[PDB]
Amino acid sequence: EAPAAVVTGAAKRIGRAIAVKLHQTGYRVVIHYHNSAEAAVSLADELNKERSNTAVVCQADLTNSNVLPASCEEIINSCFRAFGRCDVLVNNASAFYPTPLVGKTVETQVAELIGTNAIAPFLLTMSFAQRQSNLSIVNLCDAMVDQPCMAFSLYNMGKHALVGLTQSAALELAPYGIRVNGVAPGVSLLPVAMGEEEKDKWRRKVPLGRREASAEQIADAVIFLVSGSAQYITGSIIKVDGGLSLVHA
Amino acid sequence: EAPAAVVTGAAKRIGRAIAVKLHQTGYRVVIHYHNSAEAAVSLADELNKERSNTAVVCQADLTNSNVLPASCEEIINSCFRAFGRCDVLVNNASAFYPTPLVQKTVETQVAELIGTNAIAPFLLTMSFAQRQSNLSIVNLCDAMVDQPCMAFSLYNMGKHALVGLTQSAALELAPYGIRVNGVAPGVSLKDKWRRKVPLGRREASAEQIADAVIFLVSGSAQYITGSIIKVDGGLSLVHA
Amino acid sequence: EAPAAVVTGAAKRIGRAIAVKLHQTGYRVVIHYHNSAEAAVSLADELNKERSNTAVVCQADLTNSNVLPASCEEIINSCFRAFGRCDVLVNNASAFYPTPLVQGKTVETQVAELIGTNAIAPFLLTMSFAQRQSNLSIVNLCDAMVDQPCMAFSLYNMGKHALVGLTQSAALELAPYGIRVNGVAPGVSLLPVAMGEEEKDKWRRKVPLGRREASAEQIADAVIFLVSGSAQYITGSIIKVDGGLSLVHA
Amino acid sequence: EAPAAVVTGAAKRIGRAIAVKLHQTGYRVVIHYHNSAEAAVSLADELNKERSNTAVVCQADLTNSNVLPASCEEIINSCFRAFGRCDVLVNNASAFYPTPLVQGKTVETQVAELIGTNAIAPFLLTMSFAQRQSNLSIVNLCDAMVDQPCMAFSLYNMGKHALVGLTQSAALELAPYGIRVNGVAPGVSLLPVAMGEEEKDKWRRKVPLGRREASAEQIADAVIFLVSGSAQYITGSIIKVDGGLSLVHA
Ligand SMILES: NC(=O)c1ccc[n+]([C@@H]2O[C@H](COP(=O)([O-])OP(=O)(O)OC[C@H]3O[C@@H](n4cnc5c(N)ncnc54)[C@H](OP(=O)(O)O)[C@@H]3O)[C@@H](O)[C@H]2O)c1
Ligand SMILES: NC(=O)c1ccc[n+]([C@@H]2O[C@H](COP(=O)([O-])OP(=O)(O)OC[C@H]3O[C@@H](n4cnc5c(N)ncnc54)[C@H](OP(=O)(O)O)[C@@H]3O)[C@@H](O)[C@H]2O)c1
Ligand SMILES: NC(=O)c1ccc[n+]([C@@H]2O[C@H](COP(=O)([O-])OP(=O)(O)OC[C@H]3O[C@@H](n4cnc5c(N)ncnc54)[C@H](OP(=O)(O)O)[C@@H]3O)[C@@H](O)[C@H]2O)c1
Ligand SMILES: Nc1nnc(-c2ccc3nn[nH]c3c2)s1
Ligand SMILES: Nc1nnc(-c2ccc3nn[nH]c3c2)s1
Ligand SMILES: Nc1nnc(-c2ccc3nn[nH]c3c2)s1
Repeated sequence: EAPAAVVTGAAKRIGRAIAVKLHQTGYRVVIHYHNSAEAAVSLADELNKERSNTAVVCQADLTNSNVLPASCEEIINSCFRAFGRCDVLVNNASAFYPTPLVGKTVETQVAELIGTNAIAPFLLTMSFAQRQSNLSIVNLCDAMVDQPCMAFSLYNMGKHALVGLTQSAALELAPYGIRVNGVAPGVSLLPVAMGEEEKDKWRRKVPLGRREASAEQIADAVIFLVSGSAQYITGSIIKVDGGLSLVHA
Repeated sequence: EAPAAVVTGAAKRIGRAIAVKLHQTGYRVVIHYHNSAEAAVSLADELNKERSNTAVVCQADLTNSNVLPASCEEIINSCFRAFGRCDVLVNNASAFYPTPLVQKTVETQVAELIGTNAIAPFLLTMSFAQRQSNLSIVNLCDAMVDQPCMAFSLYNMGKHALVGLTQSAALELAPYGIRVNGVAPGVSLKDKWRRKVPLGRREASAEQIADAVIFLVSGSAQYITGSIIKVDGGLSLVHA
Repeated sequence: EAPAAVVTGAAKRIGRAIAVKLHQTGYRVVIHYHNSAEAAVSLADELNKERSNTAVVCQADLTNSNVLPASCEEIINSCFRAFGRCDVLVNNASAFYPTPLVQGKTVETQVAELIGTNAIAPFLLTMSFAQRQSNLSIVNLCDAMVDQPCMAFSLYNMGKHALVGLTQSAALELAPYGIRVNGVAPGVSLLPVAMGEEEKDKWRRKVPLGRREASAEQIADAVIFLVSGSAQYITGSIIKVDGGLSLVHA
Repeated sequence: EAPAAVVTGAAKRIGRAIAVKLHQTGYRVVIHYHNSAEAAVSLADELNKERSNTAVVCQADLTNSNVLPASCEEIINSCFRAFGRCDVLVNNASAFYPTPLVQGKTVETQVAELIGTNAIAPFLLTMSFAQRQSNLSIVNLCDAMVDQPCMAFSLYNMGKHALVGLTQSAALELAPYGIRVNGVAPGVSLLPVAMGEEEKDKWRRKVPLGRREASAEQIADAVIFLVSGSAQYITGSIIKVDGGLSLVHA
């Protein structure tokens, strides 16, 4: 009776806030993770303490390879095994690091940045759709996709590809009652590795409050798109960026 | 106590559905009208029956003229007079009709399709901002702005200007805590069109439009500014 | 036999560069101006010395009013009166100044100038150009920064957005008549005359490609391309000529 | 000293027209091909007949694999070995076929081909071109219909969106080296040879400007503009050459 959702990269940060908020809304959740096993299991525990049998973890590397399609099939399969249905897919997992044009090989960087950000979402969408009410998919896009960070070409290419996926899947899956939309953060939870001075630099550019989005503010937008209040919305990407993308150089 | 909202063109169709849903969310509402007095009063009567003195009407012609600034000032003033505050402005009033390039005087068409659709929103935004917690403005945009209807140049120009207003005002009013966003309908703005809509199994409704407005004004959108949410069932994604 | 073009606001700066380059390409030109009469006649003189009877001036206020349609009709009529044809229209004239939302022109004067020159006059000129009708085209001078606007420039930004709308709508509607409609969108080109060098340099340093503004000739080069036979399948396109400026985040 | 250009997928159709036009403009050219050896060689021979020693061919599969980076480096290197320089890179090669989301080549083969040719190979060639480095520029062949995609072409559409991102990212990053990066976005150009005329006509009828597809030469014309001295302030721009097709509602 309770709908179920898959959230990729849900152990920490934005994915975690999305998983929590979906769960609070009445969803049973698959918490996908890659490396963060301790945090993933700890979240599922917390959620199950609240309503028993409403959260499972599922481990998978979302780097592109010849076995990525089986890994994505497995993620969707894990939701059906635990819950007997899969109503919502949130493509939240992402690799993010510079790849300048001028210790990983370039084909590894391609496999990670294009695999996680675009190919895995595509295969997960395929598996989600094939395995099939208010069905929908939400992709975590990037509000700054047309004003990209310097030396982030592969990342930016993957995020552009994800816009294409959002539009193409919205068109193709509409006759099956599956809506596909995006949420596009500007600056939200900044990278762990980033110094406080660089963090503050980005914070000062944001027109609305000179602060980053909380993870919860991003999840709020995801909640809207999966809700019955968004039933005529497909192929839309909602910026949740405090106006950052509007600010000229 | 309760927040207050101005909705332009609120007597019928989309503006009515927006006024109703804001009222249901707990807003006091100014129902603006130009020609539809009976409809505006009927809505106000319906809302006041639910909760006393929570709905007023306000007449103004939104055509561009030397008196448009005064009229827009009055609309915002009427909210402050009735309710002591003005938290939300919904720029919903719209004129819609073709203006072929190869052939009402043209300058009258300009006054309506640019005046009502873009200049009135600009003047209302100025007045709203001047007279100033979760403050926001929502502009009713058009999902088909980049694939426009044939021979609707002035209309299309006004809706493009309204996008520009949404972004410019989002930037300039952010320091004041005023968020500025848009909702862009499709076919809600006949059977031939519905069959082209990807989510065509669902009928388009004014309430679906209002649902997106309600989100953008809510605390669930407090970091969202300068965004335009398409509510078009995927229509804008469909090639010719 | 030579084709003819109207350039609005052509007395100086980018409009002059466009009129000159069209003239060098073999066009006869209507140099429209509003206040810059000396500069306009002087440019017509230069072009007419190069080839006689190839340039005329035409004075018009492009502020919106109930007579703006007549003024726009007259500009197009001037081209047919001088040259017997009108092949190209370049909507280059523009008012540009701030209009803050929170507070000695009246607001309705600001609307009439910023929306009139930037959008309504281009619409009326387009109407008159089309109705008076080979390689026919219209080029609108747009703004590469239309989605990352200057703070407190709402009316200017609304006008330039409206011009993108006109470009697309007119391309759609006029295509059956063989009239192409395209746009050229500068980022920073010739900085305002009233701007001091220090402020100019702040803008210059933002530009990835060479940390300098576009020359007027660089803008004109893109106009020349769009009116040329090398752009015969291009309509409804807006070419940024911005040195990468619009790609730079805050 | 004549400048040099690499054109990928240059044996036929659009890439061929681009190679021809660049050669006519005075470029020496590397004609890259995958399967079309006879056509590539016939083009090189025709070009060398016009001016000896101005065209070479270079075979490479541009499908993504662990050897793709080496292949792309070899394509750029072949330009330097043949001509001593490489001024222009045109990323034209493309795979195009449907990949339905709901139910041959395996899906990972489809990924390697559609994403490899359309996006990753352009990225690797851009890296190699830049690492090797006056009017240097790259032109990527994009798709004017990228936001109104064909039904069931998700991977193709993803690859073309990725290419827009590459165009913008590389424009920003390479601007300090004086390398401009732009795109040309056809709508309907040369249709498949086997596609029935009745099917070709369904697409032709949708084009506002002339109810016809672009010739390969019309696409090449925009490429020539972008690499020319007339575009030296243009970077990060994508020119639609689509006859207004992308402006047409459903
Ligand atoms: N934060 C921002 O400011 C911002 C801005 C724009 C867009 N976004 C987008 O919003 C989403 C969430 O942002 P975020 O900052 O929360 O993301 P994040 O913490 O950088 O990454 C989210 C998760 O992705 C997973 N991941 C990384 N590489 C992976 C791989 N090869 N296979 C499988 N999973 C992998 C990680 O899982 P494990 O920890 O389990 O290994 C990680 O916890 C992302 O899609 C991001 O691109 C965020
Ligand atoms: N320069 C830049 O950096 C830049 C950046 C983005 C976009 N653009 C666009 O490119 C185009 C040319 O730029 P620019 O700097 O050369 O323009 P500009 O010098 O600011 O203005 C060009 C001409 O517009 C005419 N004009 C102004 N108000 C008018 C009115 N009410 N009626 C009739 N004509 C009027 C003036 O003619 P008179 O002198 O005869 O009175 C003026 O010479 C404009 O459309 C502009 O918006 C320029
Ligand atoms: N034609 C149109 O209407 C249209 C519309 C939108 C966009 N475009 C874009 O414009 C560009 C040119 O269009 P087109 O129709 O002329 O292209 P096309 O003929 O479909 O393909 C161009 C060449 O790409 C090469 N190619 C394909 N797969 C390859 C692989 N795995 N490795 C290496 N090379 C490969 C082929 O080379 P070989 O023959 O040597 O094997 C082919 O001749 C393309 O990027 C296309 O996407 C075209
Ligand atoms: N401007 C930005 N600074 N950090 C960003 C960021 C941080 C974490 C991310 N995870 N995925 N993508 C991310 C972008 S975007
Ligand atoms: N960023 C910019 N700095 N100056 C700009 C400018 C200069 C002259 C203009 N005339 N019309 N519009 C203009 C914008 S845009
Ligand atoms: N609408 C379109 N019809 N055919 C198209 C087409 C034809 C050949 C291509 N090669 N790459 N991409 C292509 C698109 S696009």
